[PDB]
Amino acid sequence: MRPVLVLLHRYVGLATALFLFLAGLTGSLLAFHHEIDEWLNPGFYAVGEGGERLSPGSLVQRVESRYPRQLVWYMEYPEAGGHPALLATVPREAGAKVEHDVFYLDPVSGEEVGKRLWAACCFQPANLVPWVLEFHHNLTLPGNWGLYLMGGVAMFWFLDCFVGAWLTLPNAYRFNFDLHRAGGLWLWLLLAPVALSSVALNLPSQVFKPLVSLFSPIEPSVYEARGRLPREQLGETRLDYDRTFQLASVEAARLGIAEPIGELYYSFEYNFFGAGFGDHDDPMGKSWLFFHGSDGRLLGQEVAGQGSWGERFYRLQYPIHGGRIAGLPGRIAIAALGLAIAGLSLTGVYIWWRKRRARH
Ligand code: HEM
Ligand code: HEM
Ligand SMILES: CCCCCCCCCCO[C@@H]1O[C@H](CO)[C@@H](O[C@H]2O[C@H](CO)[C@@H](O)[C@H](O)[C@H]2O)[C@H](O)[C@H]1O
Ligand SMILES: [Zn+2]
Ligand SMILES: [Zn+2]
Repeated sequence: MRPVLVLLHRYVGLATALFLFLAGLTGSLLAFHHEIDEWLNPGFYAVGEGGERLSPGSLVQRVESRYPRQLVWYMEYPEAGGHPALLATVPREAGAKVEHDVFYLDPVSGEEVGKRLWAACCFQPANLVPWVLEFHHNLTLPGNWGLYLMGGVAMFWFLDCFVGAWLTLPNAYRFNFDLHRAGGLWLWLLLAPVALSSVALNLPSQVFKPLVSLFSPIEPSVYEARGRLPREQLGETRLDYDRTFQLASVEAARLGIAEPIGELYYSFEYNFFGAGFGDHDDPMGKSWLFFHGSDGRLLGQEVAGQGSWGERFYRLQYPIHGGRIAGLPGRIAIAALGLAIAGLSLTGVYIWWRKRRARH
């Protein structure tokens, strides 16, 4: 059964071609997606000249009341000798227009030191890195319409990878074919985990966690779990950010979560808070704890390095996709593969073109 898999590659690799192309090339750009912004957008990464930082709830209230038709749901809370606190917002009137959407505050004086609107188109200073980063996984399509597409392209790319891994395991046309061929089993093996983590990153609840669950049990998120609750049971929101940060340090004591609280999260839709420990430069050591909006009780824990095989195999996908599992080498590594993939998806559509040139 040799040519059956050969046909199965040509039909797959070509459907994938320009999606995988766009996706991977932009992904290379995103290899330094934090770094690019700091170069492009240095106001957002100010110095914060001060001593004692004011409480996460304090910084929230600044933003919620200077912008009375907006609400803070995610915020990055720094250690005050560093980057400006990041508070992210959403309309209060459901589908209202807002001029700005993410806020940078000095964490010692809540005074705004930069604003941004998320993903306006290519605008070099500020909406570039967000736009590339949301175009990359969704080709900026209407909503999940196409988040699904790019995740599907991911699914075929992975399936095509473990076909190619079996099929290959123990001129203009002359040169394009030779370049493309040159990957070997080595390159097919590199491709496989970028595709797999792609599946994880776009269709986590839908494909990847249900498929892994056959091999080890994946507890769903608190977010998965409360999306599935009957709405009357959700309760009414009584906590605030400060009350959460207390509760998470109380719980962090108990579980031995070493790291410090850096992110705080609240979701309207399901009435719960999130306190996430550790910085974005070591995403493998980040933990999360989620608390009920009314009780303050612990709804779920995602303590890094802990859980079931399937669960920590999930939390490795985002570190694997971004190279961070291998440090700056790996980031450089991934920045390379996305270029390779671009090359592949091109050279491979060409050897279709010039094969089709005989019919011309
Ligand atoms: C990295 C390892 C890869 C290897 C070893 C590889 C190998 C090949 C080979 C040897 C062909 C020969 C064409 C033929 O025999 O008929 C081919 C065709 C092709 N491959 Fe790849 N491939 C790789 C990755 C990719 C990727 C990532 C894509 C797209 C993203 C891709 C897209 C294509 C396409 C479109 C063709 C079309 C040729 C046709 O229609 O006949 N390949 N592949
Ligand atoms: C060419 C292959 C790909 C490469 C090299 C690549 C690379 C990357 C990189 C480096 C990141 C950033 C990780 C980090 O910030 O730490 C990223 C983000 C992401 N990737 Fe990919 N990627 C590729 C393909 C895909 C595919 C095919 C999909 C889905 C079909 C996908 C979905 C995503 C998602 C959802 C994110 C998260 C970005 C965000 O938060 O907005 N990737 N990609
Ligand atoms: C053309 C598109 C192709 C799509 C291919 C991927 C579809 C995968 C579905 C496989 O079937 C699943 O079996 C899982 C059970 O083993 C269930 O997971 C559920 O049950 C698990 C525990 O059994 C937990 O992971 C979760 O609570 C939960 O997601 C889940 O309901 C069900 O769908
Ligand atoms: Zn980042
Ligand atoms: Zn930084």
